[PDB]
Amino acid sequence: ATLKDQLIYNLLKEEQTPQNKITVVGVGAVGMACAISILMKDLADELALVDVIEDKLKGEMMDLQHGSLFLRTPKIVSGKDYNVTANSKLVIITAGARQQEGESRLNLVQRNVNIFKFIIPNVVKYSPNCKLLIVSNPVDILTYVAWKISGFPKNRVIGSGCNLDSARFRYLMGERLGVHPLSCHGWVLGEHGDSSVPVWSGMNVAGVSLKTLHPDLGTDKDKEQWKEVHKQVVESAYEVIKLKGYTSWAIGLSVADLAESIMKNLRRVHPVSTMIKGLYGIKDDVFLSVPCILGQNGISDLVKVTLTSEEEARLKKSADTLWGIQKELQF
Amino acid sequence: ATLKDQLIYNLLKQTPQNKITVVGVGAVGMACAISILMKDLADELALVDVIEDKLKGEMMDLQHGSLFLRTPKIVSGKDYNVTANSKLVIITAGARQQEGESRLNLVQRNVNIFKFIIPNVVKYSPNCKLLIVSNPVDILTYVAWKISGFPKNRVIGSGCNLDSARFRYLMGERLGVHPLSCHGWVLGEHGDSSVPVWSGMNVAGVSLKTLHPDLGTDKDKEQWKEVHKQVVESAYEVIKLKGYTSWAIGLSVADLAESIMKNLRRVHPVSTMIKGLYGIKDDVFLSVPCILGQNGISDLVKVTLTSEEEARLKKSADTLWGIQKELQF
Amino acid sequence: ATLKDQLIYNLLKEEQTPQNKITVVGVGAVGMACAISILMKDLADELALVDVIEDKLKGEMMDLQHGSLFLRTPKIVSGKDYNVTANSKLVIITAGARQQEGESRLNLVQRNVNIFKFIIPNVVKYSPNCKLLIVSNPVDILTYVAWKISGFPKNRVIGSGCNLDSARFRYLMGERLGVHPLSCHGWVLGEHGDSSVPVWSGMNVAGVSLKTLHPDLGTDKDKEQWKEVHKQVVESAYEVIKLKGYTSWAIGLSVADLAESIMKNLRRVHPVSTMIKGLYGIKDDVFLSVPCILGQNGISDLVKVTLTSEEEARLKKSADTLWGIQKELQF
Amino acid sequence: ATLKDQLIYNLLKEEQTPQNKITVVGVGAVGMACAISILMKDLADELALVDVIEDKLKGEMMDLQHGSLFLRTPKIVSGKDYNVTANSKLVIITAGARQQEGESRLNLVQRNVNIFKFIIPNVVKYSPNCKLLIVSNPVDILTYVAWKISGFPKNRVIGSGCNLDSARFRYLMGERLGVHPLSCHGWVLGEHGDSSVPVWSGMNVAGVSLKTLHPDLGTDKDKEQWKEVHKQVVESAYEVIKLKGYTSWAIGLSVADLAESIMKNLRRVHPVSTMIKGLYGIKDDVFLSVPCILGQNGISDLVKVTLTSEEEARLKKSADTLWGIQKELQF
Ligand SMILES: NS(=O)(=O)c1ccc(Cc2c(-c3ccc(F)c(F)c3)nn(-c3nc(C(=O)O)cs3)c2O)cc1
Ligand SMILES: NS(=O)(=O)c1ccc(Cc2c(-c3ccc(F)c(F)c3)nn(-c3nc(C(=O)O)cs3)c2O)cc1
Ligand SMILES: NS(=O)(=O)c1ccc(Cc2c(-c3ccc(F)c(F)c3)nn(-c3nc(C(=O)O)cs3)c2O)cc1
Ligand SMILES: NS(=O)(=O)c1ccc(Cc2c(-c3ccc(F)c(F)c3)nn(-c3nc(C(=O)O)cs3)c2O)cc1
Ligand SMILES: NS(=O)(=O)c1ccc(Cc2c(-c3ccc(F)c(F)c3)nn(-c3nc(C(=O)O)cs3)c2O)cc1
Ligand SMILES: NS(=O)(=O)c1ccc(Cc2c(-c3ccc(F)c(F)c3)nn(-c3nc(C(=O)O)cs3)c2O)cc1
Repeated sequence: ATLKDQLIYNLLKEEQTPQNKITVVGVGAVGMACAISILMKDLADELALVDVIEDKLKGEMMDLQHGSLFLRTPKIVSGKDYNVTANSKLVIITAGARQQEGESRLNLVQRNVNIFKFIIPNVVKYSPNCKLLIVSNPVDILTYVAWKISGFPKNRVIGSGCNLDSARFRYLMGERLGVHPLSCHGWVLGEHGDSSVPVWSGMNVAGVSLKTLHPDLGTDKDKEQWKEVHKQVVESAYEVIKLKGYTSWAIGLSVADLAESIMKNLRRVHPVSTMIKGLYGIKDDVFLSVPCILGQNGISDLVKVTLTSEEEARLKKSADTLWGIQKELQF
Repeated sequence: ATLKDQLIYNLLKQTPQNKITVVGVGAVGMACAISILMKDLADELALVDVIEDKLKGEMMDLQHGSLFLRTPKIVSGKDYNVTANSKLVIITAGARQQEGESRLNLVQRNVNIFKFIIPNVVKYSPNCKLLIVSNPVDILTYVAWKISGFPKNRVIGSGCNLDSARFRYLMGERLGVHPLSCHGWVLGEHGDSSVPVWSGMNVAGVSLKTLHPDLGTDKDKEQWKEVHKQVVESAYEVIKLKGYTSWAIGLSVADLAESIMKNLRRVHPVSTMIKGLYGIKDDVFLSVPCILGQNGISDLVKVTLTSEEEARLKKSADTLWGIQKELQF
Repeated sequence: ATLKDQLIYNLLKEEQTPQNKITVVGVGAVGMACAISILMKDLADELALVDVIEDKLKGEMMDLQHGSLFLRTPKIVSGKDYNVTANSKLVIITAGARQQEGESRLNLVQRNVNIFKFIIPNVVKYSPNCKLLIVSNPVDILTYVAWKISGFPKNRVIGSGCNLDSARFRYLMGERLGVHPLSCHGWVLGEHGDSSVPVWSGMNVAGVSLKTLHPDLGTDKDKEQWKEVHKQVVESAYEVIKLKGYTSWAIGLSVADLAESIMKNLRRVHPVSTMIKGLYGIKDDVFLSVPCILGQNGISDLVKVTLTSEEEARLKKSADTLWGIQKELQF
Repeated sequence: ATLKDQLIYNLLKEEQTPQNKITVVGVGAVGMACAISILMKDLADELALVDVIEDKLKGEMMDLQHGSLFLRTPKIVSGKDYNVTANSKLVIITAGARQQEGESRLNLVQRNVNIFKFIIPNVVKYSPNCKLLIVSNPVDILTYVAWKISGFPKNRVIGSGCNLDSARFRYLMGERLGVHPLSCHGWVLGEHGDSSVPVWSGMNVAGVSLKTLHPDLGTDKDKEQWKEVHKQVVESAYEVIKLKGYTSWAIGLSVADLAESIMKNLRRVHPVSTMIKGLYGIKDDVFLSVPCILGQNGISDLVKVTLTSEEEARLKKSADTLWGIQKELQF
């Protein structure tokens, strides 16, 4: 008789798979911010971490494990071998190079496409029925790449896209109006990057159109220069990188927001990277952000946002830029 | 008429009500910050450090996640006026021991840092609770207590709250039980010299020491003493592997902040002025189980200790005082 | 040498005042649904319950106390004496009269005046600086009654108003569209219940106005009968009363959401009943729902919603009717 | 060309089973307290309610649905037909008759057998892999009844047992000591109600045995009368029933805590009713509360608490009494 069997009588001898497992690939600052945010939101019964830097991977895993008393995720594992990711409902990809001070996310394409050619087939091997949530940059291009490599249906390949750009826009609109961002509504669509599109025509508080109240909203003639709010959204990651070297907390919270809608099947609307072929006359297989209904099958529906002619032209410009990159990739 | 004034009619033009300050925006301070934010413990969070670009960037990165949070004001600055009217001020700033440096010299460097920080915290929040997280935490909790002039109930060290959480994690892994249902206390000094109180280790009120009398001894064939060895060594291991520890101490500290801010009167093993107990006759802070709430430490539990356990706490007190009596304030 | 003193060393005895205390007046089904919802949202460090039926009051308190292990509100108190309510940040009133067969609305409101002439001065005595949240019906008139008796400034007297009517609207819109109500936006304003006003222009998903897409929205010429959504907002409450005898759960959750914005100083926008003289075309001291910014000082600001001629006229007709009753009340 | 189709482009027809579904059977006060507590803890992605009182059932469902905006459980359904319960992970049974004037315990139990013969086969048909959590009283005997009728293995038939008795004990110990109940530890085992057994040896704060500190603990000689804490557990419930008519909130919260451990696979330890044959000299098919490890598959393990001879004899006497009733039941 050991202490454990003196103390505990066992009824059930058998291993069951987890019901709500999430994997995070990449344990850099973005991956770990996604991991802690998901842990504190009680979204998973198992969290797996994967990376190729084996000591940092084990250290991050242990540091999370040591906080288990304070969490409700009873199993946290890690390994360089993708077998640790088996049976995941949601696999969040954050691995890859990140942009340095002043560098475009679009400058990361060659490196991160090559990294994805290794990661995605291994994720798909061990969790053939997962949803993929791509966070690595440039996220629109890499969501297309993950879709092409995985062979998944496009509903199950979701880019974090402009969920964060829209959150930043709502934060800045809240600061100008003195209203919590939850009650400030406004969308930034298109590329998660320099060509994103602020949809002035949809901005509102309590269903009151700000453009109807202020017809010059967003234009160069605007005495209040609201276009500067979108400029600040575009420049946000650059400013934060210049100041602290990288960004992590806001994208971790944005990714956890997306994970909550997926894992809890909420059917909330988020601007995420998806194929927009068939909207706005676009015929190319281009991925960028539009508002999507998110739940347990990933993206089940696209919202058809009415755009002004100027907003639509900007969105088509974003799509042209991204498709010019995406069309040249070779698999 | 601005857009704002067309949209919004103003009824009227306050002091922070449930504010927390984190001093130091290294990995520990920011893990404390994110854990406090995702537990909705504060209506205002202030960050302070002296590295101004890093500080502003950390503040901005948190602010950009505001849509996903329920803490409507996040502020920062090198000037301590940003900390005014904090209920709880969490100190994580400090130097790390460098190659070759004596323990006394590292502590003295952190005394010198605290001589800048603590008076400024006290100026702007004279009625706060101070929660010291910086290492070596038991000595730096004494340092903060001396400099602040606060009563001992309002100066708390994070102490062995995390050591105990690690113990309960490791015990749960051995037994196949969640750590919430695995009870055991690690007391005394944080880190190397901590004391596992084997008599208190239990599941469902069943004493493991009574079931297994070799528990905690070297002759134990099951080597349960290895659980405490790993409480000590797993910290070193994380530091070797990833460079530092952050997430578990953030969650531990948010645990403590919850009991204080919500006045819960939960018991935690935190570092408190222990002069009077266990034959200890010096001004030293060690971890014992403390009742935590809105006035800080209001009460503590008098754990019955074996002869050997008591002697370990007294030896620790002697060691800490040996360093403290040499410090230059 | 008591067990307690053997076990516990006391460091100090200092008189504690709660920092985040809430009182609920009335422990009928509505009051208790508000209480359980506030407890399970961790909004208060002390909950006080008050009512005039002493046995029921004590029983409810005891039943909640027995669940303390599962909560993070360490003190729950109750009594018929208002001294238990001292130093509340927020006092929620759910008590008041039941209308009798044959009794005029004026006479019913006068009985509530007489009941509130007891309740409200006792609340004010013990928590002079609280916000008052009136949930008792008829809520818009009773919010006026509480404001008059309390002598509080407008910002600190709030009626729950159309907060639940709007939540019902968003639920019903989400059911039609297959979208979570969080992502379905729409506002019901004016009087709570029968005479409320659905603001069709503000009904939207992702900033897309349903009225713009579908100009017959809200009219009798609408083949999809979207007007029926607001008919159901009005009628679904009668239906719940017919089926189970009363409503409780949804108003409890509604009220807890208002309490969250107030207690956490969020400055979220809610349609609650506020003193609307000088705004929205009205000239009398009446309370109606409009979107209000809620936080630690109660209503600090409100949103000026652009209304159609018909909507404006309905709010004005409501104001005339409320003032017609209020001017005959005896305080 | 419907408004929904103008607004929303559908990608995905298919609809999956809910993945984290809970059913509550019985929509009396206990069942609805369980329902609201499970909803406010975000434990389920679908909640089903079943009862045979069809109007009350529909009313309760609608009242919860109207609070959807404030919840993260996107589907709430109800019906008399058990097809609404399909694919539940957890089925909570609160239905049953109360003991009437002049009624023997045997005949009350038999009336509840007759009720469970309708319920349990229908629950099993539609969720053959669920855990059954029996809350109906007398709970230890009705857990046996559910087990016999369902044919389920003992790990998937759980009685709420002494979980709330123990929570009450910890509340009362916290009141005496001035410590939150979370930091007061102590176990009430055996039969729920009058015959339950306070295990004095395990009562502790911070691992400090109160029995070792205060050897008279739990004896008649105790000057502090700690025995009366257990008497109060046995009677505070009768007291709540006397004062408000029934108990509900504390049950609802304690059942939601059980459900959290099961749905999140936490492997926390709870004192619940489980098949105890083979322990403490018991040789009959009887259910009593012992500390059990709860998770995805129900009860996976039991803690073998060390009992005094007196304590063990009390459990054996309970077992003899329960079997004396059970052996006379007609299935
Ligand atoms: N031979 S091996 O198996 O050791 C191996 C295979 C693949 C890679 C590619 C690779 C990965 C990577 C691969 C898989 C993961 F699961 C993962 F999390 C990350 N990150 N990364 C870089 N990261 C940065 C940064 O600044 O973070 C700059 S380059 C990179 O170049 C490397 C080694
Ligand atoms: N003249 S000044 O205003 O620029 C100024 C005043 C005080 C100090 C002291 C000081 C602080 C410090 C001071 C206040 C804070 F709020 C705070 F968070 C941290 N950190 N630190 C060091 N930290 C490390 C590490 O390894 O992290 C190594 S030295 C240090 O030497 C410096 C400058
Ligand atoms: N009783 S005492 O106050 O004198 C005292 C406490 C702790 C230690 C050792 C010690 C130190 C440390 C490092 C360099 C020094 F110069 C120094 F004085 C102390 N950091 N640290 C950490 N613990 C963690 C964790 O995650 O648990 C991360 S770092 C730890 O356990 C010694 C003495
Ligand atoms: N603008 S006003 O203040 O004049 C006004 C407010 C409300 C009503 C009708 C009314 C009443 C009511 C009850 C007792 C009375 F004596 C009384 F006059 C009215 N209860 N109630 C409810 N609403 C719900 C729900 O769940 O929404 C459950 S009951 C409702 O909609 C009329 C006028
Ligand atoms: N023909 S029918 O469909 O209308 C129908 C079928 C089965 C039953 C059995 C049944 C139920 C019952 C059945 C299923 C549930 F889901 C449920 F929640 C409760 N309660 N109950 C009684 N309850 C009491 C009390 O004193 O409460 C006294 S008899 C009883 O006799 C009835 C009707
Ligand atoms: N071991 S056993 O299964 O035979 C058994 C269980 C329970 C009782 C006493 C008992 C009964 C009860 C007893 C006999 C009946 F015929 C019956 F219908 C109900 N209800 N109840 C309640 N407890 C609460 C609370 O909130 O704790 C509210 S009611 C309670 O404590 C005796 C034996």
